[PDB]
Amino acid sequence: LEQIFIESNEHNSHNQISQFRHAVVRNKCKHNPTLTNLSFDTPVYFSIDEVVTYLENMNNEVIGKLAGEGKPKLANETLVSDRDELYFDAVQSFIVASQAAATKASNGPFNGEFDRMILRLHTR
Amino acid sequence: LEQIFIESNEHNSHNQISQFRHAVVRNKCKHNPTLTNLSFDTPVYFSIDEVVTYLENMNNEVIGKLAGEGKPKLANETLVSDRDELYFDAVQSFIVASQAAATKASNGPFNGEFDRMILRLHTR
Repeated sequence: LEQIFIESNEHNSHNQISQFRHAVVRNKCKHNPTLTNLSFDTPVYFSIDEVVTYLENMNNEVIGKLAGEGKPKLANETLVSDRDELYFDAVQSFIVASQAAATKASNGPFNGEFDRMILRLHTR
Repeated sequence: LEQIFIESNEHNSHNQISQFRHAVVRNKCKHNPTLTNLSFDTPVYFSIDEVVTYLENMNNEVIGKLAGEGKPKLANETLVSDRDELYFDAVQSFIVASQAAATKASNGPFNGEFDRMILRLHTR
């Protein structure tokens, strides 16, 4: 599975491999918790599209730098505890980050670093 | 690359090749930062003059031994975040050593061992 989807010829993969494994391994649990101690390899139902949404939307996430706002900020100034609750479901739109204090925000850790992943994945 | 440039078989191979490869990675990283995990083999654009200059600076390079100053003994005593950013512009002339703490400076183990290679490369 890792092989077909994901190639490391560019060798920029470390973080994407990590969060990939994170997204997949997470996906399974929601479908049922009756099984326990699940892992990456264990085959139980999971979707590839729902996942690939996660890369796109998490790429360009913005988190508040405002005191007491250490959470992804939405276009309507909303904050979310876990990205998967909505990021998996659908892409989200976030305010642009700015240096000024009035608009003090930080981009997601991966903003602008793995869009290519999705481009190649879809050509696949 | 080894065949053309280095000729370790001639003499004193271990350190020559070691520091050579170290230098090549160090000079490669700077040029192209978009990718990661850039091994020695991987093909990327990289300039060789910079390599020779950086390589000469070592034998030229004089390090400050001041307490809390594990960095070069710069005549103007400037502080640089990265060793390499100072070397790429040109070859620097760090103040010569003296026993006195005010003028104190230090050599290195590699300094004075690469006498022949600078000329051999600059010629080839």
